[PDB]
Order: sequence, then C-alpha cells, then structure tokens
Amino acid sequence: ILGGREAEAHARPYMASVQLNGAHLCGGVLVAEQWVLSAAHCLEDAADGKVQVLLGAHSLSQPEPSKRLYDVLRAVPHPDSQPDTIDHDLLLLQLSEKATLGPAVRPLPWQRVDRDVAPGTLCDVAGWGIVNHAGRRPDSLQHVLLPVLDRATCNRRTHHDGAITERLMCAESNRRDSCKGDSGGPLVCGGVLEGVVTSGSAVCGNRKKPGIYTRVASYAAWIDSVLA
Repeated sequence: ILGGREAEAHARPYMASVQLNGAHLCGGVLVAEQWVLSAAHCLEDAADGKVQVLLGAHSLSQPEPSKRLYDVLRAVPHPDSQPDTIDHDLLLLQLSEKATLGPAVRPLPWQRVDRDVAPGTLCDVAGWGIVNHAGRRPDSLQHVLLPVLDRATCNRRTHHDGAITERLMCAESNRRDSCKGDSGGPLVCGGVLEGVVTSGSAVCGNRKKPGIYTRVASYAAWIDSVLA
C-alpha cells in the first residue's frame, strides 16, 4: 500500500494474509467462517508450495494472541481466470477448519447485488504490500481510503485503454494505490466488500494507471456456488 498509513491493529478482522511457504504472498478477505477470497494470480505461480492463510494478524512477524495460521483444504481459482489476463481474477481458499471468531477475526459482508459502486465513493483498501517504489515491505497492516473512479474515465486511452469490463472497477491511484503484495486484498465500501485487488500493474501510484479491482458482486453466483 502506497500513500496510506498503518491500520488500527485488528480493526479489520476480515483481513487475511495469504502465505506461500510461510511468507506473505497476497492479501485476502474472510467472507465465510471457512472461506477466504483472494486473487487467482496469487496462486498462478505457487505450484508445489505450501499455501496457508494467516488470520487475526496485524504484524506479519510479531507475537499476537489472535494470530492463527490455517492450512488450506482447497484452492479454487475462478475456472475462467488465466495467467495472461486480468479477467475473472478470483480465488477462494477453504480453511482447514472454520475460523475461530472474535474481536480480531470476523467475516465481512460482501455485495451480492450486481450494481456498480458509485463513482466518488470513498473505499478502504488494506494490505501488507510494498509501501514505496524502493520496494520496502511493511511488517504491519496498512490501509488507504481511495475514491472510486468512473469506469468510463478509467477506460480512457491514457489510462487502461478499454480493458476495464463491467466486471471490473477502478479507484484513483495518485500517490495512493495498492501495490505488489496487495493483490487479492479487499476494497471495502461502507463496511461491505465490493472489490478484490487485481494484477499488479508495472508502476504503483501512477495517476494515469488507476487501481483495478475485481467486482465481487459480478461473481456472486460463482462465489455462492463454491461456498454451497
């Protein structure tokens, strides 16, 4: 997260760290007691690796009473996701057991009705991704409030040049943005999950390249089917 601040510890009890061989790989969001939603490209590399989910964390490294590392019983990338595209970039991870809930671990409601978030709406993005261009990784959860950008403008040639489908949304990315290691993390509006961070684009915090997020409401049928 570039241009943000350290989040209040455990104030986002839905926040998950998707880990590969004990190292933070992607953000994720607890959407049911036993299920974490993230981005498919997070796994599109993992292969042999041991995939786990850390819940209840603020610091990735430091002792905390609420921290709990879960194995994953199944990893379900969206069947239409593809390594060379930003489309359908969702990943559901089933935890080895239902998460132990408490003040620091709680699923977040997610939008099932397929309607766009209104342009200008301020939404919260959280994660442990890099916080500057030098690529330094923060140890504790960061977050930033970003205004939603109208899809039309986001699709302008200088921006994303027609790549933003009705299944995607954008947020402004000027000095503030999600970055490498923030992929899979949640875009939350008024306490509701609306978006998941998609593929890291080559430059973080570039105003001509708005952040791109997968619209969870657009994939509600798919999500529901997996969870059922």
